[PDB]
Amino acid sequence: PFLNSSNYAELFNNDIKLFVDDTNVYRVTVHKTFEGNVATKAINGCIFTLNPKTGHLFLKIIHTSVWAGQKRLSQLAKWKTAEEVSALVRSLPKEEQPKQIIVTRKAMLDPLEVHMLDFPNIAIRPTELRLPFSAAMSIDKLSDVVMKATEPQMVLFNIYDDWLDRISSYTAFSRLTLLLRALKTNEESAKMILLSDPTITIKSYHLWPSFTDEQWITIESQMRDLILTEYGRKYNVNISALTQTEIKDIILGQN
Repeated sequence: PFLNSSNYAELFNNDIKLFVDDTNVYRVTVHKTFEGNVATKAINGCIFTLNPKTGHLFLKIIHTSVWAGQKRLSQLAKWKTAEEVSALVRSLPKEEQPKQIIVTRKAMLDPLEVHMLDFPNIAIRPTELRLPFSAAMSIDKLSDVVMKATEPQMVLFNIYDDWLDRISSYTAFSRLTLLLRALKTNEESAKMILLSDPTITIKSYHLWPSFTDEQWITIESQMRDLILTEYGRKYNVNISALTQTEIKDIILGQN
């Protein structure tokens, strides 16, 4: 029932699973108005729906038009996430339907359970992992598609690029969570780590740069150092002789 750092590996078996994160559905920006005051303004959001085995990201874009005439958009965003995840599952053949949907927030559990009633065989699960999927709006390609959206739409990506030709899903999920954690911890530092060569480019159909296997090794230790140094400055701890399990803990969330 609960997904934790202790039953984590089952995300990479052959039962189809999807993560659902609703953190970026209702988004605002703060601007100065025509009269010179300051105000919030809703901007486009997204539902982040991820198959951790395949890397398939179903990015459902939430156009600002959905908030029109509506009240209390933080509560309604939860129901809209459920409705949209339900519609996606419903569009899919029984073949490709998930056995489990894992929600990143426990507040999403109930709304999603209600909308998935017509799907008796799909389990809705919470997680003890505090996974960094919110950072998805720090990936420039994702950020861009969402903001250039003029209507509701659903865009598909492989969040692992072509990595699974070379590494396993377990390794790919480790790399992604590491990258997303560093972006959430320190966006500008993480982005300078990633963008420090532009001899290493990002392919048109990709999210991440085309690092070699050797360049990925250095990148992941630089992301690691970023997260651990900002942890060692927060908790006054020697981040060496920190156990690998403890490090993995810090990356996934959990305790």
